Amino acid sequence: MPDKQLLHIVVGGELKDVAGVEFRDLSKVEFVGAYPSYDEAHKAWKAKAQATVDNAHARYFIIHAHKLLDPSEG
Amino acid sequence: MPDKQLLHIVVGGELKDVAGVEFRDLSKVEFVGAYPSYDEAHKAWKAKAQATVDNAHARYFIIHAHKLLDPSEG
Repeated sequence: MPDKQLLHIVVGGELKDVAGVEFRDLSKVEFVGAYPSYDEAHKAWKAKAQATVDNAHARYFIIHAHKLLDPSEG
Repeated sequence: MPDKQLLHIVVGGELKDVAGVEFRDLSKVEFVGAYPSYDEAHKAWKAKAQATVDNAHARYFIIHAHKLLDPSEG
């Protein structure tokens, strides 16, 4: 009994540059989480970007969790 | 200095299968974090996997954050 829930999980945090994806601190990489659809995670990207005004350099985006980087087989 | 610090972040959580990437739950996807080198993040995968041998299908892998899924620029 399989059921396709696997989606593009949402990650972000504060950067060194304003537009650049160069993370200032990796403990300050705020992982937004993972929603029950990619459509829901897609909305979460801008839902965070709009929300976070107090945040200076925080550029929240998405990430591809379709395949994980295993050095075991991969 | 906008130096290329960006590396592969570390994430993990339970699956519904032994080898299958069907995340059992997405709020159970423990984001291990992100380590100050790729070699550290590569080590974090096994540092977790050997710490979590008690775990049924909780496998702690890596993801390449070199490009985030931006609906903004492309």
